[PDB]
Amino acid sequence: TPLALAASSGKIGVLAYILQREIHEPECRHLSRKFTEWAYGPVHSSLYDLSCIDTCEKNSVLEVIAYSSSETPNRHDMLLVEPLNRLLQDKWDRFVKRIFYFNFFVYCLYMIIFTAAAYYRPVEGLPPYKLKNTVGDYFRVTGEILSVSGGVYFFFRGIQYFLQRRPSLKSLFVDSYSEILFFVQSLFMLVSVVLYFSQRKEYVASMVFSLAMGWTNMLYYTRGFQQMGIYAVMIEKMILRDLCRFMFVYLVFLFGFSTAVVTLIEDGKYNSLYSTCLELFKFTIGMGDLEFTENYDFKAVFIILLLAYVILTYILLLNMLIALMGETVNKIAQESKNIWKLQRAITILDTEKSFLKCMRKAFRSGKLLQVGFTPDGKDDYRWCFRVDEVNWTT
Amino acid sequence: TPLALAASSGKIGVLAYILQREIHEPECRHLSRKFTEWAYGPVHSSLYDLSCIDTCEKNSVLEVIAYSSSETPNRHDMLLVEPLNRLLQDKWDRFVKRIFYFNFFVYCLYMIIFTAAAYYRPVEGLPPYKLKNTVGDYFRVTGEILSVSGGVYFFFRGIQYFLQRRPSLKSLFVDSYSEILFFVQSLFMLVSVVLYFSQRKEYVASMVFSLAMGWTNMLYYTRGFQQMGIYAVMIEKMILRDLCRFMFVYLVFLFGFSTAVVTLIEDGKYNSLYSTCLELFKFTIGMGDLEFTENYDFKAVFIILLLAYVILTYILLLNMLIALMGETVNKIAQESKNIWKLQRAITILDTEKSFLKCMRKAFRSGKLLQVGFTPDGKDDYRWCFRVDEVNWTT
Amino acid sequence: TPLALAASSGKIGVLAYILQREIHEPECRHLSRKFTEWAYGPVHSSLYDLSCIDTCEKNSVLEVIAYSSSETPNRHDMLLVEPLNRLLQDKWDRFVKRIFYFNFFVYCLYMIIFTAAAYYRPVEGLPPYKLKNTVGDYFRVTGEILSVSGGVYFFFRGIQYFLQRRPSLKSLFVDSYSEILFFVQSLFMLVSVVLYFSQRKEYVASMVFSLAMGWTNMLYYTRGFQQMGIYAVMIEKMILRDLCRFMFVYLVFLFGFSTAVVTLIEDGKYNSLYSTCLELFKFTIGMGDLEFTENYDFKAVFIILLLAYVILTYILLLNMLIALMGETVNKIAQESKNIWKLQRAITILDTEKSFLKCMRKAFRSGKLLQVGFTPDGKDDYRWCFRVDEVNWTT
Amino acid sequence: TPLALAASSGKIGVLAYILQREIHEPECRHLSRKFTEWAYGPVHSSLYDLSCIDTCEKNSVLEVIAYSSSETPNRHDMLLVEPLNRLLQDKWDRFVKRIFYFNFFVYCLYMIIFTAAAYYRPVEGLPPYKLKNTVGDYFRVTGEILSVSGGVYFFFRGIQYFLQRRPSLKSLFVDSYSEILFFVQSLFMLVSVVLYFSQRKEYVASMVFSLAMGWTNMLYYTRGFQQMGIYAVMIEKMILRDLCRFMFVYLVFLFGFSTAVVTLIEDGKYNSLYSTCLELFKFTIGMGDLEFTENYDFKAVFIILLLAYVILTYILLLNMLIALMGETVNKIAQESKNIWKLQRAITILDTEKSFLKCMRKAFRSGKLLQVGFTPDGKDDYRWCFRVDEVNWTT
Ligand SMILES: Oc1cc2c(cc1O)CN(C(=S)NCCc1ccc(Cl)cc1)CCC2
Ligand SMILES: Oc1cc2c(cc1O)CN(C(=S)NCCc1ccc(Cl)cc1)CCC2
Ligand SMILES: Oc1cc2c(cc1O)CN(C(=S)NCCc1ccc(Cl)cc1)CCC2
Ligand SMILES: Oc1cc2c(cc1O)CN(C(=S)NCCc1ccc(Cl)cc1)CCC2
Repeated sequence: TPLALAASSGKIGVLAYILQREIHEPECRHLSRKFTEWAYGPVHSSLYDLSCIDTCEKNSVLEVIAYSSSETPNRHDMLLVEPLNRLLQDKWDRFVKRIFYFNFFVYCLYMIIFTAAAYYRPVEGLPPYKLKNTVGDYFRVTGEILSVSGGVYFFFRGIQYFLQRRPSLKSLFVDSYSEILFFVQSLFMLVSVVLYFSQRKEYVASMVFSLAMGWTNMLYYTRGFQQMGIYAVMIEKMILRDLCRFMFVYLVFLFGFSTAVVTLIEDGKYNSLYSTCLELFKFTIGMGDLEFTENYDFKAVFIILLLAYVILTYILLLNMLIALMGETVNKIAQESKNIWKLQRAITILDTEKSFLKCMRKAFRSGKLLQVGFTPDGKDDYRWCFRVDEVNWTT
Repeated sequence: TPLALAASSGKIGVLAYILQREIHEPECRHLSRKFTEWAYGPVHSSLYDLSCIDTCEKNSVLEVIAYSSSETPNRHDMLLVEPLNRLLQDKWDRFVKRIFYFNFFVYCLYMIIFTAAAYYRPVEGLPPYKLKNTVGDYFRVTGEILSVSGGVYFFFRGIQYFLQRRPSLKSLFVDSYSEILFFVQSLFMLVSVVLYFSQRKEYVASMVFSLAMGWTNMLYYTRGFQQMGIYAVMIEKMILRDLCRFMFVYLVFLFGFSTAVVTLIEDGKYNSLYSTCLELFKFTIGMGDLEFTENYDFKAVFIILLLAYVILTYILLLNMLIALMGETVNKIAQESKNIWKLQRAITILDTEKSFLKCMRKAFRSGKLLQVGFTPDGKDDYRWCFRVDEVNWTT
Repeated sequence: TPLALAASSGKIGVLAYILQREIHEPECRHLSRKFTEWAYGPVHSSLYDLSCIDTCEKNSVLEVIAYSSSETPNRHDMLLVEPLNRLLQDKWDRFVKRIFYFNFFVYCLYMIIFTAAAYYRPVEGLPPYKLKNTVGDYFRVTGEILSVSGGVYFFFRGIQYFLQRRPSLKSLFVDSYSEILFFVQSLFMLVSVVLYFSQRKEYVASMVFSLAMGWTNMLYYTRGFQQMGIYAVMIEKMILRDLCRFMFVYLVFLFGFSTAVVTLIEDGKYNSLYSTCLELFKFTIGMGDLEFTENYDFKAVFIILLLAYVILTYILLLNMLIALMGETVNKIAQESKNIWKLQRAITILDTEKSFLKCMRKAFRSGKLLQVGFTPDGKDDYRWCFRVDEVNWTT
Repeated sequence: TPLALAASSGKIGVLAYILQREIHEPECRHLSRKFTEWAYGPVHSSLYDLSCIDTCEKNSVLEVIAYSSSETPNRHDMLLVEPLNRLLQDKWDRFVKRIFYFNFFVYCLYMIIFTAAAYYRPVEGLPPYKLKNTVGDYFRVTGEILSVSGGVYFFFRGIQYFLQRRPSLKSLFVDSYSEILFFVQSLFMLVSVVLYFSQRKEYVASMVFSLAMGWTNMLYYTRGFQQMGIYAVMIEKMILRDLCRFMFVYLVFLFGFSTAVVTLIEDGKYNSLYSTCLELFKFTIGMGDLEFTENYDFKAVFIILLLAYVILTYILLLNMLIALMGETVNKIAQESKNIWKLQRAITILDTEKSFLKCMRKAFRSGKLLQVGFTPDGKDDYRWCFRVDEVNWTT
């Protein structure tokens, strides 16, 4: 539809025109959208014809705005249009805020079990392990199999995500970040299961990365808290901007001076590349040692290089990072609030695709009528209107 | 009154209309408020009818503006209105600046005694302790009983605060912060008295938290110094904003990677959760050790996790904190000055509720007359006016 | 020409007038520049007479704008003029982006060879060294002679740069920075060759500085990536501004308090100037020790000086640096983007001076005609036009 | 004069009116100030009657503007007025820039001698010391007596400064900061001489503070370099603002938690107040140890206090400092440039009070005439004009 094409392109005012058109005329009130049926004292209650929600149409409007390729003009502004911008706010505060707190209650109990199942792993060699008859490790084995079940669940739900939309590996990390991470978490969980029954001890590597990834995915549920949520968006957008560009520059100076200080070292402990690449990394933390070796010639060469390193990377790049974060904070400061708004909207749509077997609340704010007039006949039983309200504005 | 209701709602211009109305008309100069009785050369001296100060009315205006729920429109701007905004400035520089410096002189001597009484506590077991006949520890015992007396005084004064206003546990930490802290300080002081006579050595835990809390409550008296005071407001508003949101994100990455590095550790010293949760906390300070253990398998897994931790939390979150403080400084930069202004106003009102037995200075800047005309008769002895002054403005 | 003189002075609107003049008139369309030959529906295709590119004229326009002394009015804005500003964009995306990625592929393989040739240097004394008959060190000797060849190549190319332009030692470090560094890198490489055959072991000092300089010159190729490139310009402009001014102030406080703490030290390890000038430098990193010696008198004097040092330089200058970077970031934030644009332009011009033996692509976007009218006769075969395009603008 | 009273009050436009008045009229060109005697093509050369420089009048204008109490309206803007603002620029670039570089060349050689005289002090007890007949320590004794001579010179020049102006102990540290420091440096130098002949070894305390103070006074000569000079003004204004207010807040939390952690410590090394007040100070540097003692009860109490300390002062105050510096940088960013301008002006005036015995250059840019007309008679030999020049402005 040209409605959906105005959305799927991102033409912003056109969509404001369509969703709010007004006509008090015979054979044309059936052409109008915004039905100001209660124009009482200053609150202007209005009703909206609502072919936009996904329960109405197939390939409907909100799924179009939410699932876009993020190369559109302003996808983060088309949710601000007055019929939609309270329809989600209704659906959240009425319906999905209950079930969203539920999953975050489940997922917090998923990680605590997966924590304690890993914290009390057995130390003896050769996996897998015969469960002892003591009543303690039955909790371990139940804790083990519960935690694998989450790795199963996030595996299919990661797939049946991607088996729908197919973001084609360029929109994948671009917009659908932190949906990859739940898949990658589950992916490490299954490789840990594979090696646990293929008897090799290296499963616990895969268990560990599945666990550190898992706790950091508890930042996902900071959406649904607009204080925390907009904050966590900035943490995403600083990683995808100030780590691909910062850590290239830092690794040049690191791996540059780390190489120049190897070849100066004649022999001894730090004569490998790796063991001195830590020792120059410790300067960045704040544990750098200036006299961390002596087995070389030309001490003046050695301490010019450390001082050329520490000046360039500790007091100059790491302070340049704090600047360029702060200069890029103010730009993101309003745009990230928009990205929060859209991420809640995806969670709202994702649950109606989930909670479809109980779809009595799938409609929003009216299904009866607001028209009562059509050129083809009666219109007092259709157009499934949404009751709204308004302010004074004198 | 509609005057008080304009204040208690926070309607800002309405209150500017009421406190400054002007009428030079028969039967209506008794209806006017602002009496420009000396409209001389450019300084325009004026007198104000003053039913606003608390000595005039019951449930009067300044107590309404000060004790609000902070969900009002602009409580921090209704003190800027010209009759009030110099009336407090008069009351401070005339009356309460003397007594405010007194209490801060007392409280500084309260803490020094409570310091030295704790610094010279006896080391021998089994509290309480028989006072030796040497003349030294009589100063200790007097120092002990003086310091408990402050714990008594701040206990009732914390209660008889709350027994008046009842901020109902939501406005409590919101606006009446740093009045809780004096109550919590005294609360730890009394539990320390309880355990000191119930013979258990754990009283000194309660003494210590009563002491660290006590010295940090010496920031309370930075109000009354507009240099220091506005500064200390920013320290409050960054804690109540950038610690509930920062320390959630930090504790995720901490307790995430702290768990992932436990289960990698096979056995030894750091195989507990707590002992490695310090070792990852030391990276935040600047004392983090990269090779702080060796008793594991898969060294590459271990040092990916530290490097994934240090990149994410030491060079990225802790620099993001400095950004988001600075982006939120400029917003607070003017608003905190308003919050300082209102906190002085509460201290001004709180002392007239205290120093009521000597209430000769409880009136402000005139009680005689400025009207001399009323429709009901004479008006040359009432309306308790406040003498003001003005500038040129050509 | 007055065209070139408008460029070489930096008069900005004059150059916009010349490169875009329009005339539809007999005996005067041969005087016009901008030939709007396809004024179709909203895209306005236009053709440009193009005496500006260096293949047309000797001492031509882009070489004038690029090779300026940087004391001009806005050299970083004269490349924004519509004929040029897409002509380079054409030449990059058509021609030189291929060869620029090639050299950065070569130079990355140059450094890896020069890395491994240094990483596996022999430890035995008395250079030079007889190559063993084992097949391993033939890779070393080939790696050695390949790496010297780069030192030869960057030596002449550094000279035949300077043998052209002669920036006269004031414009040298000012604008032609990071062209010096490739010369200085090669310069250390040759001194390393000299000492390697003059049998003294101090060649490896010169090898090392040639190597740390070499990896940091891999930041040169961040131009050609507008994300990374504008970022790396800021790293240049903060060094040439906030190191000549910061490190003077820091070295005053360093060498001040380092001297005042020597003379307090009576005898022992740290009684030299250098050994305590490190110990006060360690405070800047985060490894400063407050009790790092005891062999003095007047401990209170010693720890006042450290605390006077640490207050003044660790919590006050190093936080002042982060401020004054960030206050100077916003000023540079747009200007550095312009300096990136001009640095790409120099690389574009530098390759046509290089790739001249294959100059079939040396022309840009047309050589045939756009005029077809002249007062002296025919004009349908000259003026070597550049086909452009445009937008709608209603 | 009303001219001087317009300056000494700081009325800014009035002074612009007086110094630039124009009259082409009989009996009134002798009343005019700005004589536009060469109104040629676009450069408008002009001459100025110049009763403003101190060689003309007693209690003259520049000494009034420079020596103000800094409670004036805009003392940092009255030097921007067109006759003055190039007159100092003339006097600097013609006359005093030569002698200013001289003193900074002397003072740099003063400190190097005073450095080496202290660096090679004798270690043997009981001052003073018999000079050995070896030729080495004659350089020491000459170095000693040269360095005392600077302590003599800065003593009187510090006094005969103050014996003129008498800033009355409130304007002293306010505006005449870094003139105190040269007096305090010399003051420590003389006390070091006193104790060196009163045979007590504690002179070297006074020598040391005289030396660390001395090198940091080499920041004084950063005026005269407008790059470095404006930078060094910011270092002054951040100390006098963000140390009286920061270090109060920090010392509360320091001395608060340092006391609360003493009384928890039962006995041992750190059971003194001072020895643990360092250990909590080390957290601010980056060398804080969390397990720095064990001799207590209630470990959980001990590490809550460190973590309550480190959260509050290391990641929260020290990041709040970087914010509030940067928010106060932008405000100072233009005002400090004005304070630089005025500090050069004081140095210009201070040398004519010094170099008065050679006062042939004490006049500025003309003494002959520009009037040639007066109501009382001839005016072709007075009013000591200053030749200026101008720009085009079409
Ligand atoms: O919306 C989201 C935000 C965030 C996350 C997830 C969201 O859905 C978590 N996150 C994480 S875990 N970054 C780190 C990845 C990582 C972890 C461990 C290893 Cl060993 C290697 C790499 C990054 C940003 C915060
Ligand atoms: O207006 C006020 C401002 C301030 C305060 C009081 C005011 O009235 C003091 N303050 C403190 S003490 N924060 C820390 C609380 C704390 C202390 C110790 C422990 Cl072991 C646990 C928690 C926070 C902010 C500064
Ligand atoms: O455009 C460019 C940017 C950059 C560079 C080159 C460019 O062409 C590299 N660079 C370097 S290497 N700075 C350090 C110099 C240095 C290195 C080692 C020693 Cl021992 C002494 C001095 C500085 C800035 C980054
Ligand atoms: O215009 C000027 C600027 C500056 C200065 C002098 C100027 O004339 C030097 N300065 C110094 S030395 N601050 C520190 C004082 C100090 C030193 C040592 C001890 Cl042990 C105790 C106190 C502060 C600011 C920089």
